[PDB]
Amino acid sequence: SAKLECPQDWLSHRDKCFHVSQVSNTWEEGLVDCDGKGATLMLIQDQEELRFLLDSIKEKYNSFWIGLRYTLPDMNWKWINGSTLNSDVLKITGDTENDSCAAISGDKVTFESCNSDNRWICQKELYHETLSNYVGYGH
Repeated sequence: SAKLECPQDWLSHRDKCFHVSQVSNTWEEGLVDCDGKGATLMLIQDQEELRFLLDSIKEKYNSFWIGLRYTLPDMNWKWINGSTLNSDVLKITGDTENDSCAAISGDKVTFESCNSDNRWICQKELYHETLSNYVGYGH
């Protein structure tokens, strides 16, 4: 499924194409690293996305930065490209009051400080979307 085309080093899914960098950086660094390919740091659209992530990720138990940043004031998560997180997919906080960014860890989404040494996922855009609600505390 290639809506538009992406390079061969990338896995295409619907309307984006992904690259799982198993090398570590901070969230901010991986973001800039994705920009290096003329790509963006991963902007999750749906559950199919993450399921396809799990297929490319494979190892699961690492931590891979995606373009998830908790935006204040709004207490929702926006992406770096200006897209908006599908909060209804997996465990992510709605209101946390932190500078916490999110990372793939396991089969789930997790969140930590952007300064940890984690790997990152880049997506090379075919399209982009916005749809979010509010998870609240996570309860």
